[PDB]
Amino acid sequence: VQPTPADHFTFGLWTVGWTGADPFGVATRKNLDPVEAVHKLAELGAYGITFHDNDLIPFDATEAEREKILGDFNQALKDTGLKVPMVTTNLFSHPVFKDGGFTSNDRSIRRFALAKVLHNIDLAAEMGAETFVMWGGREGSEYDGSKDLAAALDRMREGVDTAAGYIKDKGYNLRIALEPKPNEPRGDIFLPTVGHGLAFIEQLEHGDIVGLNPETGHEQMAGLNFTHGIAQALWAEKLFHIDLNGQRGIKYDQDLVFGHGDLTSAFFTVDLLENGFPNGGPKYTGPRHFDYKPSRTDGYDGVWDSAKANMSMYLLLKERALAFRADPEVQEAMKTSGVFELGETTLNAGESAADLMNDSASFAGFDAEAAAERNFAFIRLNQLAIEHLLGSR
Amino acid sequence: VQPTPADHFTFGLWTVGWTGADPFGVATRKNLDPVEAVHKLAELGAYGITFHDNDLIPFDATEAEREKILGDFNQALKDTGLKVPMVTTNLFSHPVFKDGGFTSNDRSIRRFALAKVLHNIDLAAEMGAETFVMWGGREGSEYDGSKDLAAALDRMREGVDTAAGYIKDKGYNLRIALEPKPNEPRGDIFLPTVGHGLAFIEQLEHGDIVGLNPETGHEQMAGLNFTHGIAQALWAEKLFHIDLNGQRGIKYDQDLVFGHGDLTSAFFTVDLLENGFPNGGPKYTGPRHFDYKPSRTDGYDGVWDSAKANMSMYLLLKERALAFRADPEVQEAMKTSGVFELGETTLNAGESAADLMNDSASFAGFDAEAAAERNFAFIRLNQLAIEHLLGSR
Amino acid sequence: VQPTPADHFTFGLWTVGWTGADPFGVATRKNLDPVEAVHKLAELGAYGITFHDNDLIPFDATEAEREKILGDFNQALKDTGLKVPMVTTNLFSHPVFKDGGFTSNDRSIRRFALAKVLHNIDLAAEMGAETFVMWGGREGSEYDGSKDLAAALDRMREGVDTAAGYIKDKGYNLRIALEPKPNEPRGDIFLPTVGHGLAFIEQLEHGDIVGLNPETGHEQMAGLNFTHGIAQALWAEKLFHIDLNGQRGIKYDQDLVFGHGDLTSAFFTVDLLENGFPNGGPKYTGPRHFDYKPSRTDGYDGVWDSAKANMSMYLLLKERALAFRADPEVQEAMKTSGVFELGETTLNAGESAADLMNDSASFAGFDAEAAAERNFAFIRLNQLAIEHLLGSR
Amino acid sequence: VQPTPADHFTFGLWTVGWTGADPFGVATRKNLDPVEAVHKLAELGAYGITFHDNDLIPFDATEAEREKILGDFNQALKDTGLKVPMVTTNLFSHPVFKDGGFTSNDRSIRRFALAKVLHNIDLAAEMGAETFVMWGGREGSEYDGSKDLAAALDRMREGVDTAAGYIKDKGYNLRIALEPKPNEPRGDIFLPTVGHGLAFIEQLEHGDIVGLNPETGHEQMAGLNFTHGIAQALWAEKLFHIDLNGQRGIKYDQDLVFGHGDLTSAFFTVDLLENGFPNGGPKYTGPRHFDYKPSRTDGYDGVWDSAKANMSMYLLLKERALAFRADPEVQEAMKTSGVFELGETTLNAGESAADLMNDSASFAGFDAEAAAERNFAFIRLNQLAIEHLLGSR
Ligand SMILES: [Al+3]
Ligand SMILES: [Al+3]
Ligand SMILES: [Al+3]
Ligand SMILES: [Al+3]
Repeated sequence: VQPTPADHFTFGLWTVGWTGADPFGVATRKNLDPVEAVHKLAELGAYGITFHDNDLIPFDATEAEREKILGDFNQALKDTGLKVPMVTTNLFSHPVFKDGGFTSNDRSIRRFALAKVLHNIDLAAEMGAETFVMWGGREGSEYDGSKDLAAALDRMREGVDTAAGYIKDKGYNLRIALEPKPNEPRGDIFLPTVGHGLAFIEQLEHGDIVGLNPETGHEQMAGLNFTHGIAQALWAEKLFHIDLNGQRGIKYDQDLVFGHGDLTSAFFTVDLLENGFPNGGPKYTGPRHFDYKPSRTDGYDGVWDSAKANMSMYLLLKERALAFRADPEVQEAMKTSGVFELGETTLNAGESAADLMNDSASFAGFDAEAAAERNFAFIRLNQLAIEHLLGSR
Repeated sequence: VQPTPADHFTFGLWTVGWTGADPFGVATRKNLDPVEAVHKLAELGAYGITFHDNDLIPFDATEAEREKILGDFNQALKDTGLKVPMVTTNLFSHPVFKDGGFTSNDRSIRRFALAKVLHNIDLAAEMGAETFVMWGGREGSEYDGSKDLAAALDRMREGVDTAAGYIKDKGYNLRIALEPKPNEPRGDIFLPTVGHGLAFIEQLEHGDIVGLNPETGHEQMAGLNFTHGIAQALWAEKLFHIDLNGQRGIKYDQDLVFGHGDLTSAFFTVDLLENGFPNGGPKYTGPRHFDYKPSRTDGYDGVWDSAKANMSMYLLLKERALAFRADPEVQEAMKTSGVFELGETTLNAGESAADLMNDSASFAGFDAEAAAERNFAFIRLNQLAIEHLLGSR
Repeated sequence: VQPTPADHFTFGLWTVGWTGADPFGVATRKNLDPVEAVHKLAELGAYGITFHDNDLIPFDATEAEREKILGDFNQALKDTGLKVPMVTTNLFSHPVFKDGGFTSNDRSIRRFALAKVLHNIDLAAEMGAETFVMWGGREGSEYDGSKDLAAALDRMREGVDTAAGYIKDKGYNLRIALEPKPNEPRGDIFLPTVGHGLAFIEQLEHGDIVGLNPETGHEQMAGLNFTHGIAQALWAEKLFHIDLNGQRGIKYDQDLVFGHGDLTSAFFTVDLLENGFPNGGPKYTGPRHFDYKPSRTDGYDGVWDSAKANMSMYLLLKERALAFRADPEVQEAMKTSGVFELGETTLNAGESAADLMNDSASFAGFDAEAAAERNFAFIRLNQLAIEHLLGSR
Repeated sequence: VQPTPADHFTFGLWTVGWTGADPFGVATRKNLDPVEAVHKLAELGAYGITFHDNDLIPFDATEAEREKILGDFNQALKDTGLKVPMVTTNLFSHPVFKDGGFTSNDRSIRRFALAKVLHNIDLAAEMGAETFVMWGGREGSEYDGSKDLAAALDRMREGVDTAAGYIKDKGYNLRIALEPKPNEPRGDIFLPTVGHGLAFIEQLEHGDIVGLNPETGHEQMAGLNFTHGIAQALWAEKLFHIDLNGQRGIKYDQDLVFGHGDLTSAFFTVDLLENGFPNGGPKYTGPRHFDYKPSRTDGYDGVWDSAKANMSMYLLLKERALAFRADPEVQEAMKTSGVFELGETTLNAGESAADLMNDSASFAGFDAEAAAERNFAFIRLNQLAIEHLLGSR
């Protein structure tokens, strides 16, 4: 398994560029130059690279420096052919965003954050990004009395709808993807899980161009099923982008390589992205974006090892996932457990609530005790998946 | 603090009626007769009682027995004046619901579950319930390959929309409230948090009459902020009912008395239900339903102690919450932290995205470093709330 | 992968006999005859069977019944060749044990629990068991003021020391294994994790014959690394028994098949059991016991499938973990990362504290920034391990 | 509530000196001069101050600088009267400690870490500290194959025993306190909880002078009951120090003010520290040390407010916990629940195992169903405690 650009593997500049400062220590690696990052990613088989405005252009850079940076960055894209499919804004590192960007209690920080986003959409358009991600990492609180909870959501809506109207107004070919996170850096973040994010989009004026950017480790921090969560987003037509990594449990965000966290969950994630639904339905066709960090204990050889590892993990899982579904023993196990039977409507074509109510066979003369003897054989069906995962079938 | 019917304290028949069988042992108390339950609740100052169809009428009861039970149950309501504000269906105890009601892989169980719900709506209407709760406790899986995740949500939609159309069709004055739960009894339940529940309602044909029934302990099982979660439901106009109890951490569901779990969170929950939002907005006007279980170590004196305790806890918190907001030191602390400033729109009346972009004062000439020096004083504001909670101010 | 009695797979009678009742619903399966379990387990490759006194002999059994039941069970054992390596006592099911056995607040109850345990030591002795397990499931509290925590540990000690002294006195070849568990059925359980279990053993008069019985799921219920916990028990030579199962996060105890929870963790537990420590150390040589529950969704084919799945899972992980450590590339990766270097003593032979502080090479002239450049290459070692787990190497 | 030096409130220099940098953003506050901290802490009622060698003396400090800094700090101490009860070492910040100090895989690094600790014992000795804390923050792994777990505990033991022997050898009046932590900065940390800390002490050659330094938040990070964990440390006479702060669940370490996390748990920790065990037992008599961080949202008034809030929180809980145990109703409730009864030995004076099994009253003729009727009334005791906490009694 060697990745190729058709695999659609994209990586953020901040992933491989992560130098190692954590909350208990300083950087263990030297800064990575962005041009070197592009050359190196391209050589590993990456299709694209993504970034945050301040990942490339310093917060204080002059207009001269911005243009110098962009010129060399664009030259490296040209030299390699790496695309830039998603752009995002840093609304969390500088001290001004300590209470948030869009939901900052201070009004002058809310306008500064939103103006920073609007300018960044212009850069997104210019780079040819299809997706603009919004991760509201400082939107939230440590204490419950800190915020007017209704005002926080009106202010979040205002920012997202202003940005959305702006795209529509300039006719940029871009969609906004919100990225939910339960906590860290705030004690509680607004729109904590896939569900809150999706619910919030339905209250928006320009909801039609706003979708989601779920991250594996983020839903796992609330102990949620990531395949269940992305299935709902997909079902709603709202899975616009995805961030893949590993998390081992509810604890700080680890950002491990995809597959180095909950492996069985990683397998079924890949089955849903690659294979879709057993009875048919929607499919995710976007880039497979790795949002992780190379462990601070490792040197630059480990940084490129880790980038490679993300792509290998995905291709090994993909392989096992295609052999699993293709397996006739598996298809028959699925049929026994009622996987395809769930696809049939409960009601008959034209049957009404009254009809079903008044159908003695479905209720009054129904044998509940006979119906309960059914062996769904979910254990055996799970054993078949693990055996394909273990490369034993 | 003595509760009165105007307090709107409702209790489920299964709460006080919980006999003590848990996963590791049998019942430690004798069955509680439902007529005795009504008489006793009414005497404690409860306004209403709620139940599950099989809490009152056995699954196997004949038509004769159903009518006998209802006649005595209605007589006790009459004798005491307790209302019945919410009715729900048991779609989880009998062995036929082992894979779920509405999302059961077996089609004949899906029709049986839905017919059971339709008949129960008819009883809800007859009792004068305003709300019909749907807790899909067996909808989900232990293993990821068990279900077609898109089919599971189409089947969930079908059941809820059939039930919704049925109410609309008979002109019952009822709303459906969905009750999200992350896990237990299933390893993963569909619509795990407030957010998934709200997102799901926007995909429904008859969404207009479907809202939520959040439970304190349920959101706390995913480590979520219950006040944040109910704030979003309220903001969306979807908080139709609420279940109050205590949970101490991510572990099995405890169902403790309200206030016996996360006390500081209980305080702010009460502040939101009683006081609403600091800048004004929506308010929750429904019943304050206690969904808990009296600890199995205690006898029937403890059962009535626990019921009383729920109402006392709420009234003590209420008191502290009204004194907290009324306090001029607190109102000034709030003003300093920007609680009211969050209420102001980011944009000026008529300002456009372009206008804000091109306003040098909000971006190009903005002093980010000056703006970052603001002491939001969130610590001090939190210390004032705890001091009111501790009854020291 | 075909298990043979040489593998030492032991099963509890309660595992495959679990009937399917949980907190939200009734049993989905009929009771399992003990004779049948013995015969079925012997035909799958099991080595032995374990039980709780009440799994076999009802609480209320008359003497005649006890003899009968035991006659039936010993016959089965004689007929099949199964061993009985561990025997345990139920101090959790009867309503009298609602506050614990040993740490019950009621003294008369404490005395009955210990009496119930002493009698069970005789039985364990008679069955030829090597290990006697103590799972204090009801020892704990829901509320912090319910117990005097110093007196609960004194009471616990009294119980365990009385049982240990009695073993020594009777000259039985039995060791006690304490089984830690953090919560469920109680809100908080005493001796919640392997460390708390080991700490307590050191305060016991007869701690020489007292050790641990860690269970996979229990440790994962507190979010701890099961492999690290059994390494500490092994290290102190206190790993007397082990309970293998699966758990998919911090939630209710799932009791899934071994390997059906966290797969990589399972993989590394099998490497520790089979391969021991990279530098040498104690090795675990007891039964590999599965304490799980066949999902309640599955009927009786599922029950024997799930029993089988345990042993298959173990044998597949073992194949992989043996291949993993035998690989030259893996051994090279381990050397590079300093796995072997960890085994060298920090100090030199007869080097003292004063000798080392004084040594300029070690401190005063130690080049900290050049030392910090070492690429530990832990990511690459982890990728190598996963690739062996997926059977791609 | 005004703290006085008699209260023994100690603060780390790093607590109020925390600058606000975290994993997603830069410092929000300027560095705090050590002299100022000392003077500010003395004016608020602090009793003492603690530090890490590098909080005070930079890593690269020349000798002249070290003398200067120490001259400045001892002057402050002399001027204010503050004590220095605990001194600790930073084995986590420099990039050389990326794999740990004591359990680093690199031997040269292990030797530097121990050398760095030995030198710091001299300094601790010179400052007049009673306790020397060891927080092994980088001891652990992200991945399961990174370490030989038996060799990591040998390496740890070597380090701690070398330090302990050296103390004994120099005749210093210092005790070592090990500080357990489950995760962060590493994915898994060695000796993760109070039980694991206590277990390890028992395998040490000089364990007589080695004890624990439990922190509130750390134990809550694994979801454990902090009050139960310090009761076990107390019970074994191993509670040498304590770190008080707040944590709002299983997530990143928050370091909130003491009482700003789980309030009821805090309440019961203060009852244990102040009131001791209901039946008598050891009492904790050391410093009440706050290891927290002023939220990064707050400016310097917030910093002194947060320092103040710690001591106010402690004094309010103490007032309440003293009132709680003095209440006649509460004492009556405790008797009823068997709190005092737990303290009576299970066996009778000179009663043996054989004596008890033989006793018909205790076993053979014990009426288990009548015993089971006892109403323990734990809910009512809990309601009583909360009412004292809320100041309504
Ligand atoms: Al991301
Ligand atoms: Al409920
Ligand atoms: Al077990
Ligand atoms: Al500390």
